[PDB]
Amino acid sequence: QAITRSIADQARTIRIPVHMIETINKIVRTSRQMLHEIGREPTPEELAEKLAMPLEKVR
DNA sequence: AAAAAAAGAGTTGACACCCGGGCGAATCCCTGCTATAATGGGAGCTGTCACGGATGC
Repeated sequence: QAITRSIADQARTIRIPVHMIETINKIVRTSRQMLHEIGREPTPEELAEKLAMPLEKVR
């Protein structure tokens, strides 16, 4: 926890909250999984319904 | 020879409105807490000299 909580604050070079970075990681993971087990590339339209988030937020 | 008014000023009410300041509500950032066992690290030159200087017995 100490190594992961501090790596996302100083190494990023810009102020990025923890929830933002965790959402980015989850989105990247789900996008990679969908691109690997669904088709050629996951579109941002279906990423909102897959994660149950608004389109303006995922965009 | 005389003698009053469209403008020119001056206001007086009458809206049209346009950001400001609150009331909300909806939502960001921080911080800590997770209980099987985790126990010393990965590049990098190394195919230029030559000078001019800094350590050692």
